[PDB]
Formats: sequence, structure tokens, C-alpha cells
Amino acid sequence: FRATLSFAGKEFDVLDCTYSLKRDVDSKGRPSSNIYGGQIRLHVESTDDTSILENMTNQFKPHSGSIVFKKGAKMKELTWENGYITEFTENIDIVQPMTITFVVSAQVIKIGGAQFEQNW
Amino acid sequence: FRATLSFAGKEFDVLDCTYSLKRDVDSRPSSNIYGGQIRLHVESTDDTSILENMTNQFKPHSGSIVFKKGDAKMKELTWENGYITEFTENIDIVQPMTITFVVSAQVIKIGGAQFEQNW
Amino acid sequence: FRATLSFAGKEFDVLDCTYSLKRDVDSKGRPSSNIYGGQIRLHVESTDDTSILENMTNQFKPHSGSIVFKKGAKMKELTWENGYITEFTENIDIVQPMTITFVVSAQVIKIGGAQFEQNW
Amino acid sequence: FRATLSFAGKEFDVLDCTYSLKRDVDSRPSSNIYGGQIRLHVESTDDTSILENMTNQFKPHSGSIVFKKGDAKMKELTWENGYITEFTENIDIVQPMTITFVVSAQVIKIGGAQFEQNW
Amino acid sequence: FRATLSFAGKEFDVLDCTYSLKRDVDSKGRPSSNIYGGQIRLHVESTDDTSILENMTNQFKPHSGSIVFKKGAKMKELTWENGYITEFTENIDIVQPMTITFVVSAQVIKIGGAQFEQNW
Amino acid sequence: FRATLSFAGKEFDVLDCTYSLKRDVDSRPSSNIYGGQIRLHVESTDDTSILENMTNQFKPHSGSIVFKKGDAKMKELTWENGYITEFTENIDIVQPMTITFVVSAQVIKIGGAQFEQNW
Repeated sequence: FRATLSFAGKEFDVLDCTYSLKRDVDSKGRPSSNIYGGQIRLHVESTDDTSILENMTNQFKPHSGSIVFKKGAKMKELTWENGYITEFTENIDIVQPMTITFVVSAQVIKIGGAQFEQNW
Repeated sequence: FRATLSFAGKEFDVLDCTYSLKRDVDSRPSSNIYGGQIRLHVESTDDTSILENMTNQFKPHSGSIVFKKGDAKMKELTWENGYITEFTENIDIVQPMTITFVVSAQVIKIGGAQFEQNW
Repeated sequence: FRATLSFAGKEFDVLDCTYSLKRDVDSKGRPSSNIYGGQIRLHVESTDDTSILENMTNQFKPHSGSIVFKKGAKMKELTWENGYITEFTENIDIVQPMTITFVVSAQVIKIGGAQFEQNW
Repeated sequence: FRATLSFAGKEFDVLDCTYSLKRDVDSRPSSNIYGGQIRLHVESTDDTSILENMTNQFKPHSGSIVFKKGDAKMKELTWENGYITEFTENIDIVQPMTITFVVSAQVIKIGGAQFEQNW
Repeated sequence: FRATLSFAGKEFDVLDCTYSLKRDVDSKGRPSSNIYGGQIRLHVESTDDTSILENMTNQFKPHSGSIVFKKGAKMKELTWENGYITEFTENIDIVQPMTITFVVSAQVIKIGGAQFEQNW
Repeated sequence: FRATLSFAGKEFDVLDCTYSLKRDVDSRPSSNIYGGQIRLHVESTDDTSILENMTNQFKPHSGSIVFKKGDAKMKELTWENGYITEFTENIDIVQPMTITFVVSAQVIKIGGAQFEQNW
């Protein structure tokens, strides 16, 4: 209903967010792999600010971030730790007019009681 | 009309559910039946049970989907000995917040039908 | 306009049905193969009934079926003989709410004066 | 506006028709012309003539499509020495019942143009 | 706004026209090729006339053509020289009812001050 | 709201613009950053400057896109040492006439960010 990313000491209004995890399955349909993925894909409005891009281009240190989902009270909160921005796009279209879509790849993601942690 | 998933001691309203099975053919059926993955689409709440069930434990589980019309129980898809093998959650201010996940199970059953994998 | 499948001693209202046949063509565009395909793809409403699925999962014997197409009088009739259900999907979507799509692979299909018969 | 296929001693109303031809190019045209398959889309009736013509016999045939406007004959695509190499019939209560089929022919002709395959 | 193809001593009203050119780029994103493409794709109404097709099927000699773009005065003009029709489709659909789409591959294309010329 | 490209000593109204960058990952980021191509979509006029800049010369160039809201300058994407590596112009009586082209540049800059290729 409302989603607020805390990132790089700033807040951004989230238009849309998705994260996904997967395990392989063999022929007999038995799970045949550990869990992989956990990339977070975020979509936020553009302003004069270039902090997200700077965070990808201008430095090399891992970061943390926080998305808080609300209704109308904090419903739940997706956080990541030790991540890097691995995909960035900014788009203007004079017809949501100006926006950024970027993906974080992080060693740890957490939300409510769940934790996913990569093999690094 | 209405579908109710019973999973992990909780109930979830099903926005959409699909399960499928297939056999190969040659140039004549040429294989045993495979697939039987169940794909479920449910609303998100404060709950993280589905994901916890994927990430936080390793033990197979059972689940139950009950399909209804107007008011009784029309039929019921159950699985046994399954694992969540695909999860995605999406938020979009434009159904606002939802989970789509896939169960891979050794046994699925509905009405009089039973499908059971070679394990 | 109205299509009625007779299958497994029951009748089902057909939402949609398609069957297809094909022959290869070489470079010069000459037909370069016998006719293959003839799979029938059927789409019917779900009820409490699980006969179609049972017919795929619970037994192994070939079957016959019959689709009668009407207008408003029997217009024509697609029949198959010695077939097997090789693909099944059932879908519920609380937005046609609940339906089955399945494919029959059969040694013989017939409609009006046409007959197609596989090499088995 | 209106298209009428004459085939197998019968007439069929054409919902849609396309034919195409092409030549390859290199990094300059680099091939003779190929294709010339005709793709036809017509209403289904009690008739099974088109399918019978594919399944039940083996002899090449001719056909004729006449394109009209308002009332005469605008132009006419004809084929000679062809075979039906693809057939699909579809019923859908939502054009309700139709056939889509492809003719592969040695010769197609329309207005002053002629295309003829290397056979 | 209005586009008029002059071709084979006739004029045709252009429903739509597109041409495109491209150069490869390496990993470092440096251009890594000369310019290629320059095929023109044209879309015109069908009449009783079969001149375009005849030009593809019935002869083998290169040709020239001219598209004039207007507003409401000639805005600019795409011309080609030494070209061949390498793709033709005609479509009727009783739902633009009857039309031709064809592609010209030409050694030289020119528009305003630009010229592109293939290696033949 | 409004975007103005300054290129080849002229200005063009931007219908749409996108630029993107990415890094590969392994089974963890596993590459330096690549991409940074800018994709621009502008109206056609009597002008052929963009195409001339691709076809008629061979020297790298710079350009400037200024993004605005309501009235000042919100931010500005600039490139340096670039080449037009993809051009398409389309006319369609149904935006009627437009150009879509891609710039590949050694350096792009916007607000405080800078991206620079390994050349």
C-alpha cells in the first residue's frame, strides 16, 4: 500500500518491489539444489538526486538497505545486508514519467522471520 | 469461486492456482507422467510463513486447497511430501501485494485422482 | 456455437477446441513428409468431477471420444479412437473462473468425411 | 472488402488471407525468391472439404481467390499444383468456428505477376 | 503526415515506412564495425495494381525509388538507388483491410544531407 | 516532464530517453560495470542532423540531456567521446514521425555520478 526504501542515508518512495528465490528439481520432481537467487528489484521515482547511481558507479563498498511496507502501522520489512547494485536503468517518458529501476544482489536478505543467506 | 489453501497451520485466500501434468509423445505416448507442480498465488500480509517454510526449514510438508462455489466444498487438491521450490513476492501500487510460489510434491490427490512421483 | 464432448461415459460443455495437422516442405517448397500431428486440445469447465484427470492418472487403457458441434441440429462431429491424455492443466482464477485444458493424442481422428490415422 | 476462395468445386468466404515471398541478402541479394505459401482463414460449416482435401487424397490442386470492393473484381490470386501443408480448426465460444490452412504450390499468379518454384 | 512513394513510374500512398542502420560495439563499448543495414520497409495500400510484386518476381534489374514526406510543402525525401525488393507480403483482413508490406535492399540510400552506401 | 537534448549544435525535444548499466554475478558480483549506452527518442523534422552525424562523419562527439519539471533544471545527463551506433526513423500515420537512436560513449555523467569505459 505504501513502501519506503531506506538506502544511503535517504528515503525513496517505492513504486514497485520484487524478490524471488528458487531451487532446481530433477526429472522425478525431487528438489535437486540449494536455494539460490534473492536479488531484489526496486522501482522508485527519479528526482534531482543521483545517490542510487553514485552508489553503483562511484564506490565499491557493500551496503545495507531497508524496505518498510505499510497499510493506510509497519506491516513487515525486507532488509538486505552486504549488497551491491548490479543493474540500474533510468527512464524518462513524456507519457510514471521519470523513474529508476535497479537490482540489489546481497549476501543476506531478511523479512519477518525469514532469512536467506548466500554462500560467499 | 473461492479457494482456501491450508498450509503450515494457517489459511490463505487463493487468488489463483494451477497444477499440470504431461507425457511425451513420439512421432504415440512415449513416457510416464511427469510434472504435478502446484503453482499458488495468494495475498501478502504481515505473515512470512510461506517464505519461512522455504528458507528456514528443510522437512517435507503437506497442504490442502479447498475449492468452493457460492456457499459447499466442490473438491480438494492435497499434496503430500512436498517442498517449496519457487517463491516470489511482489509489491506494486496499482492486486497490490502478493506471493507466487510453486510446490513440488511426491503425491498430489484431488477427487478420485492420485498422482505419485518416482522417488 | 455449442460443443459437447462425450468422454468416459460423461458429457462436458466445451469452451474451446482445436486440432491441427501439418506436413513439412523442402526448400523448393515441395511437401517433404507425410501428415503428422492430429492432437486435439480441449478446454472445459471444472466441476466436482475428476473424471478427466482420473482417466489420465488412474488408468492406462486407450479410449475414444466424441465432440458434437451444434448451431442454435448437429453440424458435424469430431471423434477420436485409441487415444490417451498427454497433457492436463486445471486452473482456478478468481477473476472463466475454474477450467481444465487437456490434450488427447489418438491413433485415429475423424470428422465429417475426413479421417486421419497415425503410423502405430 | 470481400474475398472469395474457389477450391474443391466450392466457395468459401475469406476472413483473412496472406501470401509472402522473400530473398536472402548477404552483408546485396544472395538467393533466388522463395516462399509463396498462401495462408487462408475461412469460416467452418458442416463442410469438411478442406480437411478431406488434405487427408483423404494425394493429388495436387488449383485454387482461386477473388478480391472485391463494394460491389467489381479488383484482382485474383490463383495457385496451381499445390498441396495443403498445414491445417488447424478452432471452436471458441467468444469468429466462433474457423479453419486456418496453408497451401504450398508450384505456381502462384496474381494480376500480371507470376511466381514459380524450382521443382 | 503524408508520405508518397514514387516507384516503377507510379505513386503509392505510404501507410508507414521505416529504415534503420547499426554498428557493432565491443565489450568496452567501443564501436567495432562499419555501418550496416539501410533496408527500407514500406507499407502501402493494395489496389488492382500488382506493380510492386511484378517488380520483385517478373524482372531482375536494380531500381530507384523516392519517398516524399509532407506536412499539411516537402519536408524531406528518402531516396534509394540500385535496389531490389527482398521481401514482400500482401494481406487481406476483413476487419487497414488490404495492404502490401515490402522491403527494399539498396546500395545507396539518401535523405536530406545524409548518404549511406553499401560495400558492393 | 520535459527533456531537451543538445547535440550537433541543435536542440531536440526528447519523447523518451533511457540509459542503463549492469554487472554480472556468479552463483556475488563477478564483473566490472558495463553498458552505459543511451537510447534516445525524438521527433523528426526537415532535419537530418542526427543521421548525418552517424553516416557522414567519423569523429567522436558530446551531448547533453537536460531534464526539467514544470518550469528549473532537475538534472542533466551528458556524454563525452561517443558515437551513434544505432539509428531508426519511422513514419506512421497513426507520434507520427520520429527517430530512435543509441549513443555509445566512453564517459557518461549525471548529477554526481560518472561512468567511464575501459578504452
